[PDB]
Amino acid sequence: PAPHGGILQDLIARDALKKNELLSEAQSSDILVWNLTPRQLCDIELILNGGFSPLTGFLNENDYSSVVTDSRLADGTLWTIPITLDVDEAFANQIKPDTRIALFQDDEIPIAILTVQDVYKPNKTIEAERVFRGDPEHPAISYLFNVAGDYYVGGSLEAIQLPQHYDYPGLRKTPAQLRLEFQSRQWDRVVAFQTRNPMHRAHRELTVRAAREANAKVLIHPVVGLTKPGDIDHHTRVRVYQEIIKRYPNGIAFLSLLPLAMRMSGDREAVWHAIIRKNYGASHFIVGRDHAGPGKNSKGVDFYGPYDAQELVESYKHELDIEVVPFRMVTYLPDEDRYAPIDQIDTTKTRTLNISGTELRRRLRVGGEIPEWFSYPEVVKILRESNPPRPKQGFSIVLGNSLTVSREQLSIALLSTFLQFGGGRYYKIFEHNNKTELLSLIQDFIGSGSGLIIPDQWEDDKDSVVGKQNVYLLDTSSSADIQLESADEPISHIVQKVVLFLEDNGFFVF
Amino acid sequence: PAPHGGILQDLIARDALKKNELLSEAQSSDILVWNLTPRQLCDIELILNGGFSPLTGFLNENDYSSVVTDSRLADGTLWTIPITLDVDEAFANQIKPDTRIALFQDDEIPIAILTVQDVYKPNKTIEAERVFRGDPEHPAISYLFNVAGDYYVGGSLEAIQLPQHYDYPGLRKTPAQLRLEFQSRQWDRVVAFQTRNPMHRAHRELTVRAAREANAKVLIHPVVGLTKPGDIDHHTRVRVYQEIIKRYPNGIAFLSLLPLAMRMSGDREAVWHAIIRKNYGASHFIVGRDHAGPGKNSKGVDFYGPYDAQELVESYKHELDIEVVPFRMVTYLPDEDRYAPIDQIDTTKTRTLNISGTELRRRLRVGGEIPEWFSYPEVVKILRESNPPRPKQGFSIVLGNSLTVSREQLSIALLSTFLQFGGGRYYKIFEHNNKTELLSLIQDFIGSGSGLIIPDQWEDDKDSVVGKQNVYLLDTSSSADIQLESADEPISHIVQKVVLFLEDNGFFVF
Ligand SMILES: [Ca+2]
Ligand SMILES: [Ca+2]
Ligand SMILES: [Ca+2]
Ligand SMILES: [Ca+2]
Ligand SMILES: [Ca+2]
Ligand SMILES: [Ca+2]
Ligand SMILES: [Mg+2]
Ligand SMILES: [Mg+2]
Ligand code: NA
Ligand code: NA
Ligand code: NA
Ligand code: NA
Repeated sequence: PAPHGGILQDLIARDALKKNELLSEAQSSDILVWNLTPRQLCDIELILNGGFSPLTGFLNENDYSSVVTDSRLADGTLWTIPITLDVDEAFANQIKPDTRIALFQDDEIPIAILTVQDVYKPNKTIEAERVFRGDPEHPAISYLFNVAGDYYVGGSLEAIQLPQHYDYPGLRKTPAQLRLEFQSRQWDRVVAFQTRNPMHRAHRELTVRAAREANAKVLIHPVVGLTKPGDIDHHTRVRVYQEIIKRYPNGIAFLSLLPLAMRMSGDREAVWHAIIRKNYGASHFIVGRDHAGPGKNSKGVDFYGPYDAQELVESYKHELDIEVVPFRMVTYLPDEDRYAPIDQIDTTKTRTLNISGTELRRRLRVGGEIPEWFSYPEVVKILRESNPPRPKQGFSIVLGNSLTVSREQLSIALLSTFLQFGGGRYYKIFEHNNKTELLSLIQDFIGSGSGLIIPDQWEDDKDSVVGKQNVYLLDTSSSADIQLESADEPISHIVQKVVLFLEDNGFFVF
Repeated sequence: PAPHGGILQDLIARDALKKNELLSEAQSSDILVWNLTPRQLCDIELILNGGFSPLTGFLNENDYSSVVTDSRLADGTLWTIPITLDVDEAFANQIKPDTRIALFQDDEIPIAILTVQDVYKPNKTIEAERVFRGDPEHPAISYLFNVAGDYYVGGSLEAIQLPQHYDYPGLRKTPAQLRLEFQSRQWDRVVAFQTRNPMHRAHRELTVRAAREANAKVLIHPVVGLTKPGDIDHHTRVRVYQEIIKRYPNGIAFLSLLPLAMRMSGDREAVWHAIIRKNYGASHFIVGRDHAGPGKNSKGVDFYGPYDAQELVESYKHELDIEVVPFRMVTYLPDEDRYAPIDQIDTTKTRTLNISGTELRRRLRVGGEIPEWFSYPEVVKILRESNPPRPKQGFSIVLGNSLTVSREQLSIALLSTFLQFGGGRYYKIFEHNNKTELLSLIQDFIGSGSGLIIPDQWEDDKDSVVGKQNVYLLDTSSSADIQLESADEPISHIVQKVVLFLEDNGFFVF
């Protein structure tokens, strides 16, 4: 269909003949420079390549206010997520309307020149409530208060280049490029599938069925910009998508990566997704159950209703100009060796099988079997490599402050003891001396599968520097992961406590 | 580099705004229509998409003569293979200069309108000698005399559409499209690999080494138009290329199919290939040993010298504008578990392993093991599926004219006997009654793995309708494949002769 607003705002194309000129200006000594943050880089790529058509810059207060309260740009164009350039006061103060500033990536690569229209301090309390529903635990609200700048700079953009990416050069198609890929294949009906997770057998099945019903080709369009905290890394996911696209009938599907920064904003995000896929050339779009939903908060309540997304999108159906295809999740029928829509089974007493996210996680943690009816083996293999089981995981044992036994001797005893076991894990007594440059390497060694023996705790104000995954405290305190009977417990008894704790937790298998 | 002659003659693009107009003219009742032959469709696709730049039509006698004797178009542009529209006298007679004719595909799809410049009867004796070296057994000479029309029609072309292909819509990139694929990846150095065969480990290794040495990305550019008689079908080959492109380091290679009709014209063809790859956007090209060579003739003499191609291309190096990369075929070193250039091994007593085409064919025929050091198992699997071993091959037993025993009873006895054996082969007593519509199905049943029992021979002037592969004559004549001791040999003795012949040839395994 036609881009949202009618014209694809591909600014790279629009400004092609101004590239040298804009680059020189961006590099002039007198121009103010703002280094884009990771989320701003995702957003600016989508504005610059027309993925956010009709947007041609970051929203000034006029459009922003209208999006916050009315889900529309000031001119009435449907638009549910505010895209703004958030900066701190020190920068906002040296800015005024008409000022032209250079926007860089990594303080080295000029990306665009922004012509300032306005500078404002938005009420982040109202934004959180009106756009993200108010729950302080909502990923977007957490970001909005703890990470985002307090000042928004509205303005028009002129393109120099899209944010630099060295991985997957072939798969990161812009809207113009994707439309040409579809055109060269004579594809005029394409149904897009959104995802920020690995794809299992059920997803392959549901997308092929969607294609069959809409008489459309398939576009697997995963998000590789920012997704939900804790999600599988995009490199692992892309490997999974590259593997699964090979399981579709030849010529039915195309894989392209979307550098979007999701807000995990449920229904409003679903509408935003529909618009973006339309800009990218899709004729149809699948809106999932709890689409773009961040789950439940700490008290167990849903941030969004499971069908809020499908209902909001349905309310705007007459002006979206992209067909939404009903979501028919499928499940496996052992006795029939096939998959069927969950809305069509049971009631007649029919056996079904499924593996939840929690169960999948468990199996990967213990190195357990994962059935081919659930996920293609080549996909499972990829997931195991990126998320190895306990016998292959790294860890750290921290000698707590309470210890009065020799820390040097206890560290040496632990190292010598661990070196007896087979397995191939690399071990090291690691002294950080409370230095950030050393503390930040702890998770790097753990991520490499190594076992670190840390002779002393770091100061509390350094905690934030060390991730807590697989880090265990050996101490007398009740908070200790491995509790000592006493501060001067004999070294040989301490060693045994540690070895048995590690075995009980799967790090050692005998 | 720049297209040959300086401008990409993409006629589809040039004539975009004349499509409706040309289509209507092509469909007018008064215009003369020529239905393109399979080779002409390969050639016209390359002219129309700019693959044959600077050509914009089929060569008139002026350019043709110059190509035949001087390897150049009349204006001096290097061009070694004549591309002409060959027709029969009946058609050539109703043609004259300035006449506009419609060129169709399958007598139904309008492809282009040709404005006639001239009509001529070339001396096919001189063409065969000057362009293809004169050997009546040269694939091109055989085609030139037995298939090609005796009259050539020179003229300029206006495009309606490229020849229709329903398979591999995604991989058949035109020169303009391929250049855009390279541009979107920022690839400015690309080395192209020509092939009309399956690719084994050695080819993957040689292309990656070429890429390393030329600091270029890899373009696997196989021919899928017309190749050498007897070659593996392009569907099987494309499956092999799709499988092997996955064995290159991520982001190093691109697969695109070339709808070229090779002439198997060695050195001249190698030069033509260099020009075509340049038109398609490649910066480098690999010229093989006996590149595009059809092998040896019946007397065992080479149609071309093994280095004639590399030498002819080297002679034109200063005007080709595409770098030719030296061909370094590799071989496997068992004791070192690696591949090395054959020009760098031995002399120092080094063990090497290789599997020739004859040996590979043998192994596929008997169902023998094919080592992973030679070819990736997934590739081997594809080749076995397309070329199944004897126990899975079809066949026909023809009851010869000499037989005086009951043909009905002997056919029934053979069928009942064959049905005892396991295996899954389907059997049928097949009466053709000398009808072409039935005779032409014999190889279709054999190709499906079936065993046919044919009660009588067809007339000699129908032989050409039935392929000879796996068709066996049971008769008293010395020419019989299964020789009868006498015309009235007892049915049970005949049955045993046939069963044992089939077992000896691998069709039955007990
Ligand atoms: Ca703040
Ligand atoms: Ca719920
Ligand atoms: Ca004590
Ligand atoms: Ca003739
Ligand atoms: Ca030779
Ligand atoms: Ca007799
Ligand atoms: Mg980018
Ligand atoms: Mg075609
Ligand atoms: Na820097
Ligand atoms: Na709700
Ligand atoms: Na017809
Ligand atoms: Na020679």
